[PDB]
Amino acid sequence: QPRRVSFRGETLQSPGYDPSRPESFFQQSFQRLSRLGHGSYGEVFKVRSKEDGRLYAVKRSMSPFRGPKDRARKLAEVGSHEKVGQHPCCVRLEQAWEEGGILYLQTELCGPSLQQHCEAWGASLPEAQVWGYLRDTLLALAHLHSQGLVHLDVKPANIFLGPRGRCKLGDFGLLVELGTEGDPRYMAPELLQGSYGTAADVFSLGLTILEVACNMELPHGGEGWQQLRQGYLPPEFTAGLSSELRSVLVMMLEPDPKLRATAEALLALPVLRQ
Amino acid sequence: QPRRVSFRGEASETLQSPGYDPSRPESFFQQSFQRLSRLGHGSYGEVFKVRSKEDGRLYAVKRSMSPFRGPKDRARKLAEVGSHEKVGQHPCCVRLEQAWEEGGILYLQTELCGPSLQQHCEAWGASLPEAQVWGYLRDTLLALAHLHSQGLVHLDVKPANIFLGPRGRCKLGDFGLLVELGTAGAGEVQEGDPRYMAPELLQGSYGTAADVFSLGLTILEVACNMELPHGGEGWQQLRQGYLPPEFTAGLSSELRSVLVMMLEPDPKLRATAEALLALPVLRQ
Amino acid sequence: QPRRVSFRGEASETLQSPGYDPSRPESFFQQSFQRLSRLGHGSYGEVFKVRSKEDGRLYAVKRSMSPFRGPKDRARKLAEVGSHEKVGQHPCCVRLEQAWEEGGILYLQTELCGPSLQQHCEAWGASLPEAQVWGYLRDTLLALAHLHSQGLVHLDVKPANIFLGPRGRCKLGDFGLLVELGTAGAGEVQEGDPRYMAPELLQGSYGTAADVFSLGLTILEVACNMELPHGGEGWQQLRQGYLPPEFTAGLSSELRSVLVMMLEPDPKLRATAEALLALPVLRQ
Amino acid sequence: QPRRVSFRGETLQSPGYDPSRPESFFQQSFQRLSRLGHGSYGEVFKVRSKEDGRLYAVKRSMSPFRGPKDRARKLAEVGSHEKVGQHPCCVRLEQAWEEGGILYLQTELCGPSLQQHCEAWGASLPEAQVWGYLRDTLLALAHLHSQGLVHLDVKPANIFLGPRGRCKLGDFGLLVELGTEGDPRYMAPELLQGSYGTAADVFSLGLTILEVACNMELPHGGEGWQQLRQGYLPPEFTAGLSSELRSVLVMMLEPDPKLRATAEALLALPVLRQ
Amino acid sequence: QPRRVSFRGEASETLQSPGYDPSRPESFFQQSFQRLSRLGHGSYGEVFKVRSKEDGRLYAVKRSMSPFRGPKDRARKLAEVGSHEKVGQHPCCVRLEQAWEEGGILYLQTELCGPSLQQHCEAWGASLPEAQVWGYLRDTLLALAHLHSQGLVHLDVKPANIFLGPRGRCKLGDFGLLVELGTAGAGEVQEGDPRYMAPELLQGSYGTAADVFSLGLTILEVACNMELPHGGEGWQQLRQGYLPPEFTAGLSSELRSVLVMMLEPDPKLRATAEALLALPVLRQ
Amino acid sequence: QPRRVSFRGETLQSPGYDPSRPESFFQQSFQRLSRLGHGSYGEVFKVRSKEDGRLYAVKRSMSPFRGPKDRARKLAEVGSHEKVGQHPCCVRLEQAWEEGGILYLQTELCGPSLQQHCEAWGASLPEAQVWGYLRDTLLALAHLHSQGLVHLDVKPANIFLGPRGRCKLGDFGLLVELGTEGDPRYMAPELLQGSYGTAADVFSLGLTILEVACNMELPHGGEGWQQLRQGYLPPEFTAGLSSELRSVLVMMLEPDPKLRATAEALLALPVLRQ
Ligand SMILES: Cc1ncc(-c2cc3cc(-c4c(C)ccc(O)c4C)cnc3[nH]2)cn1
Ligand SMILES: Cc1ncc(-c2cc3cc(-c4c(C)ccc(O)c4C)cnc3[nH]2)cn1
Ligand SMILES: Cc1ncc(-c2cc3cc(-c4c(C)ccc(O)c4C)cnc3[nH]2)cn1
Ligand SMILES: Cc1ncc(-c2cc3cc(-c4c(C)ccc(O)c4C)cnc3[nH]2)cn1
Ligand SMILES: Cc1ncc(-c2cc3cc(-c4c(C)ccc(O)c4C)cnc3[nH]2)cn1
Ligand SMILES: Cc1ncc(-c2cc3cc(-c4c(C)ccc(O)c4C)cnc3[nH]2)cn1
Ligand SMILES: [Cl-]
Ligand SMILES: [Cl-]
Ligand SMILES: [Cl-]
Repeated sequence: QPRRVSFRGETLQSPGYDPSRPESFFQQSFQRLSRLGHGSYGEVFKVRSKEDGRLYAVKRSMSPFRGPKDRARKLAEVGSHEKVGQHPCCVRLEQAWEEGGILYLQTELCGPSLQQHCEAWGASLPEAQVWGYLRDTLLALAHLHSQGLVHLDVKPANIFLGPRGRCKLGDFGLLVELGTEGDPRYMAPELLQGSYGTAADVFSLGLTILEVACNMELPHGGEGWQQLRQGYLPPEFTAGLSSELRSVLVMMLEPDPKLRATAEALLALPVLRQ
Repeated sequence: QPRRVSFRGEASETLQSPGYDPSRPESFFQQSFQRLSRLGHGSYGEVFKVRSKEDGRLYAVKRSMSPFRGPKDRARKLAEVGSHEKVGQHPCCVRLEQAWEEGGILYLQTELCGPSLQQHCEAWGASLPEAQVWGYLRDTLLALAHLHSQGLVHLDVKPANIFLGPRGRCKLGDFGLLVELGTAGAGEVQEGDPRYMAPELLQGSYGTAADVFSLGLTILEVACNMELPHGGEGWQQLRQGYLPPEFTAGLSSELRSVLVMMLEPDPKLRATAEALLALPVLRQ
Repeated sequence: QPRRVSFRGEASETLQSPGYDPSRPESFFQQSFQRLSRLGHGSYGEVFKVRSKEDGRLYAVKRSMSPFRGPKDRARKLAEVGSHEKVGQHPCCVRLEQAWEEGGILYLQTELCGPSLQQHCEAWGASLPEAQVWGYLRDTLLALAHLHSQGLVHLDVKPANIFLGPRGRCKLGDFGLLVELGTAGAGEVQEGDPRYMAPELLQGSYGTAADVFSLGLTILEVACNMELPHGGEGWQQLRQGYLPPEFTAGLSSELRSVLVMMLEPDPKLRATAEALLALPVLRQ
Repeated sequence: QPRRVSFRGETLQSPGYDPSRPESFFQQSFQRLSRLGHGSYGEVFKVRSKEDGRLYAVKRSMSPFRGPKDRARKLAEVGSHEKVGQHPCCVRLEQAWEEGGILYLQTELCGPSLQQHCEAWGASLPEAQVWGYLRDTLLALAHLHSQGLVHLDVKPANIFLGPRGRCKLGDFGLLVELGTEGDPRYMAPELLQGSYGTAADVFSLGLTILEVACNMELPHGGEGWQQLRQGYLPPEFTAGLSSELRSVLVMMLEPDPKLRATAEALLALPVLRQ
Repeated sequence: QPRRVSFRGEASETLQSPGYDPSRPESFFQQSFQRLSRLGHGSYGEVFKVRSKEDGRLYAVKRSMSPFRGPKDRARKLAEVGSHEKVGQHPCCVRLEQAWEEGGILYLQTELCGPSLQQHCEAWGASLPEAQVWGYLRDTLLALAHLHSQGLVHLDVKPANIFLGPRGRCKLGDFGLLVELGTAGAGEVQEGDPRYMAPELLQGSYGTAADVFSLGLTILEVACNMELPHGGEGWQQLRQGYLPPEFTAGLSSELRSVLVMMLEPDPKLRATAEALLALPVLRQ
Repeated sequence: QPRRVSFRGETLQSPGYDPSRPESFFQQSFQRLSRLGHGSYGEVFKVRSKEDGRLYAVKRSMSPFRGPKDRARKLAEVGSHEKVGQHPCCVRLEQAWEEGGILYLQTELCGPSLQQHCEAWGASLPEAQVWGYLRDTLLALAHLHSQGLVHLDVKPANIFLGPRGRCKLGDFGLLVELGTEGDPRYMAPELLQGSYGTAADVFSLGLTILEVACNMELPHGGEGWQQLRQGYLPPEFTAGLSSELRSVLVMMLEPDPKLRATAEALLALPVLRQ
């Protein structure tokens, strides 16, 4: 039966929903409009709430909980998302629940990922658009880092467009509360030395941005991959970009964490206000 | 500098080849192979089609993206070699020539295989000759009978991890999740694929039978040209041994009939590779 | 028309006998056997004492009531053949001569056995010679040692599924629930008998030891001429290794003593057939 | 501890019952008078409620729940029984509960099964008695079928006499709600073709009745078994029966489901009113 | 009077020795051995250093405090003999010469071993030569490879149950909790030690890998001269594969590196003895 | 999350304790002052309640519940301790709870065990001290036996000094309610014959006392061990003891349970009042 899942400690009710009928709460409480993703995790659906008639995205897990490591891992993501709270540059969880060991996360409906969007574009992607996504994501970072949180998976796949283009940060499954693994492609190098902080996310975002700005897939290994983490920009990757944008990325990809700019620090720069 | 990675180890762990000079700054992989193409790229790193400068033969070499990111990462990467080795040579199992590390980077050199079943069957329509399927079925069953006889379970049987070999013979690959039954213990499989998972895994315990289901689904998927259910009702039905007519139709009663045996929800009633390979429709 | 059912299969699956003409409308079973008596009837169908017209020898043939009612039904029925075959020949295990199907009807032909222990001991009072028991004990232990050595577990050990053979030698039968450990995986046994079940089965996981308990109870039941508890307090006590005096009394300290070893609640401390058959009171 | 089991979504209380004492709720809340059955499932007891001093039958499961398939299967039977509701020709569940993974169903005390009763009789069983059992069971069927339910196990073992002989239908463990296996002896033939409906139960009842009317055990296989499912009455099985009764059974055993009479249709016939 | 206890049994169960006269009221143990010292005393009873009057050789004889206190007690005591026997002879496994009972008292005669690792390393400081450790590591790994090859799991691997042998060779002992995988079934280990327990045991199921973790911790403990966490945060960290710097430091990267492989939380990724003994640092 | 564990059938609250913080209830609700024991079971800590600022001892289990046999066995001890109730010669449980499958028992802080204390003494242990411990423990026994309870593990390890020396009986994990194993060293002989009662505990206490009085470790086997259970006092073990004390122990170590004195009977003797 449906149980609200929240770390702000719990039954659910809605129009369209009759506990005695066989169909699930999800099945009964929403119209399914499209499938926005699918893979290991399950499926993401475009849904209209029969409660309010508003659009949302719901994430359904594929199989029931396989055990505690599956359950714990799955439920961590809610705990995380909640700890983030409401921010206009961070994907918003309306509510979560389980029914038959299946986990559903109800969020604000976001548009495509930056990866999808920039892919659909050519390399003719306006540097304007980029700056917007940059500021927009730094704001998301600035918000998380100030709360003592590191996302650890900052990449175009995990960043979605809102209505009016404002880009928001999502997939908080790998988010950690400092004190209490991520994509090797966007991995910060301090991580290889067992050391991490908020800096990590800034590096990843540096690369998130370099990738979409250049419309060049980032190296999957070899010398290419090392160079970036020794703060070397390939001229192959720095053409068609404003001396302004390039200089910023240099400061985001500074190999020394202790020397790498902050989100707040970056959002202080003239090019990154308004 | 290049350390051989093997659990059948030897006091010959320094690596040598034609075209390789240690005093040159290039890596062994850069010096020792001609990269002819890239066959894959993802989280794991990259796979290249390469010519050996030593023996001039063609291979696949999987190179890991970053160095070892940590103890778990190192263990996970090395476990694949350990597994791949436990399998041994079988004509229906991807052969590993050798594995080595250099500055924390794991390289696996295997025989060069064609594309995965996923790719191959994607590339066919539902025009896929049911004949080819039986081939794939038999060829993978043989691989399993070989693994299962040796008390090994793969736990990642799927069209993605099944590659086409010399002529038509399809090879079972990606021994990342393979376990030796009795070593680990039948417990929760964390990093498994739920799309192909056997029902008994949801209750924690498993056996070889697990792989037979997974192959059931693997074959069903490619046989139908249908993507398998990613959750909800559809997904549970297959693990309660219901064949939703949308799939079962288009497939000879003969083929239809077998998959049933493979998809029996009860591991204890589910056919073995040994047993299935005894049926006439799957011999020679 | 008659298709042989075997998982040691062959390209000789069409069936032939003296007295069998394919062009006659009678079934192979009707044509090929003289039915001398009916030894059983229930849900499963029927068992007949029959003379082979081929070799004139006496057998038991179990014929299934209906055709295959569905995929589960077909699988369940065929799994018994598969199991019965995995057992092999042992003087203390019911021998299968052959299995076949015809219009969806499964027939199992075994050696002709006498009545089950249940029947035989029912028919005795508590006048049952304790001597006979040891025989049954030893004879069934041998059967288990044979199964367990081969990594097989029966999971349906009970006086109902134990039949008397040529002279006195009691045979273990009904391999319907038998599993190959490592194939299925130690998980919930759905269609088991709780009256003889080992405690460890309530916690999902099991081993060969399971059968030893079941035989513990099997022997206890017939040794006492007492029906075993069908639930409540009485039932839990046996699986917490308490011997309620109402049973333990009337049985030689020697016999009493052994059943204890067999009924140890902890599979990890419970005796093996191998080990028990080493004790002097159970040799030759 | 005792938990009410009901799909009409739950603690229990009674005289004789002290939560602090070791003995179970069942042990404490009833006197045990006889054992009415025993087998795979556990035991059925004749009980006097210490609450009301009224007679009931309680069904105790033998072992604790062996796992989810055991628990689910066991609990299905309650769900089923509830969905049936109160009918004078259907066995009545007072309440169900579990305590230490043991499942108890409390029903109205029924007399013996038709199988027991007709066995205890000879073949001298009045055709009168039969008609009563026939009408009585059709009523049970008529009630279930109108609610969209198929019993799937309609046989003399699963039909009990009430006080004043009125025969009631029981064992709803195999009952299914159309939309959302049975005895081969009483199995309808459409079932062999993957097709089922309410008709199934009518066929089974046709055979339930043929059996007790003839005091002949029904074929366990061979040609005997097939014939019936090709609508052939053996003259061995149709002697000593009224042309009336025989004709009815013909209509109940019509091999084509789409051609087989309904409970309502049958209860409309002159011989089957009063 | 003295009955030999063996599950490789024989029709020679009455016991005889030089210095033993049955008609004397003294026990066999009192008559047949010279007690030279007491090597242990606890709940179990007592262990003595003894000279055989038969063969004049030195042994350890463990004598049980009371007679058999009950069926569980008898079973528990006899299971150790049964296990100790299943192990067989291995130079790195404590050898049992014989076991016998007399008036309900179980005696186990083994080779005479030196002190346990616990004692030996207690008696050293952190001045313990890391060299000795590798020896102990390798020597115990060999013991496990021997057990694991034979489908046996010890489930009580710890410095207490590891004794020093002829010269330096450390021997694995106390086979009280040892189980034969497939006999019992992977289920809850009641009388286990949580201080050395592998994580997978908390989820009910296990394999040989269990012992490798336990040895991981065994070696970590003695390598550090640190007592292991008896609960709270500290205890869970080791079973989630975190090496709290307080331990990991002071140990060669080489040694540090290996323990990681042994302490991998995921049994399915955790190294085998076979595999570890292949690494150069652990050969000859 | 924290759940009160009691068989008097349950959330917990306290100062210092914030449900949202990561640290456990135990971690948050107490200061840890010393570790009083450690072994198989886990650890015993000297704690100051942040609630009341009073001293207690808490017993933490080492690993989460390993399964039902581990959980049941662990929880039995609470059930037991509760059934004992409040007595000045019996260790007092304030409360118990679990959090993350870890079990905590909160008791009155006791001083060292008799084993510890008498060990720390020589054999110069005043016979006075002994008598006090004897009476004090008989009172504990008298209380338990009158309630139909046998402790089954009566030894110097399981008996602690209170403030003002009054010795109290603890570790009720092996306590049984007559109707509804112990240390072989202090084992009563009837036990070897499958028979037990309240007498058992009296024998064990007879030996508990003999041991500390003599400052001699009790035989671990051989003839030594049998003799005591055939009511034979070794002169090695009866020197330096008052004819009074010796005679008492004879009556406590009477091999025949049916002939062995009671706690009440013993507490009736002149030497054992005040
Ligand atoms: C073409 C196209 N493709 C995909 C999308 C899309 C994916 C998506 C995922 C979430 C989400 C959910 C649902 C749960 C947790 C969580 O962190 C997130 C980010 C929300 N909105 C989304 N929109 C839109 N358009
Ligand atoms: C179009 C196309 N796409 C992909 C391929 C291809 C991928 C591939 C991977 C391995 C391999 C490696 C390299 C390491 C470990 C391991 O388990 C395996 C299976 C071997 N042969 C391969 N061929 C060919 N053609
Ligand atoms: C009074 C009396 N009652 C019953 C018998 C009897 C039943 C019986 C069943 C089989 C058999 C069959 C036929 C198939 C599969 C299978 O596992 C088995 C054990 C073999 N021999 C039998 N003898 C004899 N006498
Ligand atoms: C000689 C004799 N033998 C047996 C009986 C008898 C069996 C019986 C079973 C139920 C019952 C129960 C208890 C639970 C669920 C359920 O569907 C049912 C039908 C109710 N009343 C019964 N009476 C009477 N007389
Ligand atoms: C200082 C000191 N302390 C302890 C010893 C010591 C204890 C010991 C126990 C056994 C033994 C026995 C006797 C029975 C069963 C069994 O598994 C074992 C391992 C064998 N050898 C031993 N040596 C030596 N020196
Ligand atoms: C030197 C020294 N060492 C140890 C102690 C000491 C141990 C101890 C154990 C409990 C206790 C607990 C905590 C739980 C359940 C239970 O039955 C009991 C008896 C209470 N108080 C104690 N004090 C004092 N001084
Ligand atoms: Cl793959
Ligand atoms: Cl049977
Ligand atoms: Cl030990």
